Amino acid sequence: GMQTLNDIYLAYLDSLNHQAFDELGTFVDDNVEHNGRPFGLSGYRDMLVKDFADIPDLRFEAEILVSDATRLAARLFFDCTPKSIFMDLPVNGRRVQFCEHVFYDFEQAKIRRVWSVLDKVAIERQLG
Amino acid sequence: MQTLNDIYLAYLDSLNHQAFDELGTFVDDNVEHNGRPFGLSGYRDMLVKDFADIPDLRFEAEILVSDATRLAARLFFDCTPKSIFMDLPVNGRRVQFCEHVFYDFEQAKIRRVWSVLDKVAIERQLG
Repeated sequence: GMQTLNDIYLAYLDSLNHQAFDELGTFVDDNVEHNGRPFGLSGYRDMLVKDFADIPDLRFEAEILVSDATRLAARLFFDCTPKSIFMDLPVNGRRVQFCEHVFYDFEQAKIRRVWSVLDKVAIERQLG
Repeated sequence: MQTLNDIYLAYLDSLNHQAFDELGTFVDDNVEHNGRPFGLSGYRDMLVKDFADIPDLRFEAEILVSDATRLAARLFFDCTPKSIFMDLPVNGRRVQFCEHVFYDFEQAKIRRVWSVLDKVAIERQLG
């Protein structure tokens, strides 16, 4: 049936998994803000391009999705292999599992504001 | 009919008054927190330790998103851990950080919790 924020979001994650960033503006506002950085669609694209450069096998998968008319919260689970430094940790090609908890404010079916927290402690424990 | 949002704000209010005799009103007997199946008693012990470590701890939601069975909260903390906190030497410095937390509710009570705290924000403040 009729699409919901959940559908839009899972389509966004799909494009991310195929690294289809020419399509990014379908899902992300021109003036998107991420963790208070007002860096826009192109800053957001650069951020994702860098994430994949740093973690070639990165893949996005939501464990939990909660949403209403304007907002979506996702628990995303990662099982991946950062090449080098990641969150100032010398991961250095080891496979690690960690989650990200992220809130999205949508405006006109596109991500407008993002607040994200990654589980650095989970990574520390795996290296420690 | 009571929304998850109302129940959750009532829960945070009880926490802010350290009213942990009432905790079972809001938390299931078999509550699991970050994969630890430690029950209502384990959960109470966790909160009791949080307040012992951080006397000025106070719970306030900046964002709430909920449906029939789940609630996600962005909570903002401005507080003063007495000592070591997330293995950092905070040691009586006032720090600001958020927690992003998902709750599964069963019969009006918190049954499962997944929480991530912003360690990086604290690092930036000490660093």
